[PDB]
Amino acid sequence: ATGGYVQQATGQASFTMYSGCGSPACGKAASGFTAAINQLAFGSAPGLGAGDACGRCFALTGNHDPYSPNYTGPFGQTIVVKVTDLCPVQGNQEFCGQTTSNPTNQHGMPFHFNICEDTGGSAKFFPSGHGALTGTFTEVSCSQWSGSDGGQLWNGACLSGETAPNWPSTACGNKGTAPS
Ligand SMILES: OC[C@H]1O[C@@H](O[C@H]2[C@H](O)[C@@H](O)[C@H](O[C@H]3[C@H](O)[C@@H](O)[C@H](O[C@H]4[C@H](O)[C@@H](O)[C@H](O[C@H]5[C@H](O)[C@@H](O)[C@@H](O)O[C@@H]5CO)O[C@@H]4CO)O[C@@H]3CO)O[C@@H]2CO)[C@H](O)[C@@H](O)[C@@H]1O
Ligand SMILES: OC[C@H]1O[C@@H](O[C@H]2[C@H](O)[C@@H](O)[C@H](O[C@H]3[C@H](O)[C@@H](O)[C@H](O[C@H]4[C@H](O)[C@@H](O)[C@H](O[C@H]5[C@H](O)[C@@H](O)[C@H](O)O[C@@H]5CO)O[C@@H]4CO)O[C@@H]3CO)O[C@@H]2CO)[C@H](O)[C@@H](O)[C@@H]1O
Ligand SMILES: CC(CCO)CCO
Ligand SMILES: CC(CCO)CCO
Ligand SMILES: CC(CCO)CCO
Ligand SMILES: CC(CCO)CCO
Ligand SMILES: CC(CCO)CCO
Repeated sequence: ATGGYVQQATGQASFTMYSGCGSPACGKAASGFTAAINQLAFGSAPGLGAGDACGRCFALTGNHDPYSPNYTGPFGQTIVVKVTDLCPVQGNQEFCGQTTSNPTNQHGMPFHFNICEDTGGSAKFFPSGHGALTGTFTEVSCSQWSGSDGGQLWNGACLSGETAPNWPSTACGNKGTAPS
């Protein structure tokens, strides 16, 4: 893929929650559930704007708590998020530190979704007392996602993944070079 980013429609991921996604890396926020995806999958770097993950919708399913591996539920609900943001390698190595040298994070996962609290996704996805999970993701039509996109924050903002074909088909396009 352009830039050496690692971008696939379905796979295994870890999951955490974060807040403050009103000025996200794609340059448009959204009112439905949203997430940041790890940098290696996002397709950009801090400051460079939108990458090719932008606007794509994914069904996320948490099925394991790696910090308490004998917990077997209840988990949260499967949710559909729209990717609006970038979870950078910097400062977030445990979960978002996938790079060309180390394509899996500390939980052995090649992808990570950081689900934004601001529009409620994390409240549905994480059971009380279990704020970090592993499980699966699958790219789905954004017709399965509920919400509306926000206005552009800056020129070149992009959420065109919302109607593009599944990865590895492209949409917004990658910027720069994959983290190494
Ligand atoms: O006018 C000059 C030129 O501007 C071009 O637009 C600029 C724009 O001015 C600038 O504001 C914009 O900045 C983006 C930046 O590109 C993007 O990487 C950044 O993404 C952040 C995001 O806001 C955070 O939510 C996210 O938080 C993470 C935490 O940092 C992390 O610790 C962890 O908790 O995980 C969080 C995410 O889960 O970090 C992201 C990555 O840093 O957002 C900025 C604000 O939107 O950049 C654009 C593009 O360069 C314009 O295109 C051009 O035409 C014009 O001439
Ligand atoms: O960088 C990405 C993103 O991170 C967000 O912050 C994350 C952070 O990165 C994670 O490390 C953190 O993970 C914590 C879990 O949310 C939390 O549920 C888990 O709690 C454990 C607890 O530590 C553990 O000791 C406890 O064990 C109990 C057993 O389960 C019981 O059976 C037994 O009886 O008793 C023991 C002792 O109590 O289990 C629980 C559940 O597993 O701890 C993790 C480590 O602290 O999650 C954060 C939120 O997602 C950050 O918000 C974002 O800004 C950032 O972008
Ligand atoms: C203002 C939020 C969306 C409201 O629907 C953006 C994330 O903070
Ligand atoms: C200089 C940045 C914007 C600061 O608001 C973008 C490039 O990192
Ligand atoms: C405000 C929460 C639910 C609204 O019904 C999340 C949406 O931001
Ligand atoms: C990137 C925005 C930050 C808002 O807090 C400014 C440009 O719209
Ligand atoms: C950028 C487009 C993908 C082209 O196949 C999306 C059109 O909305």
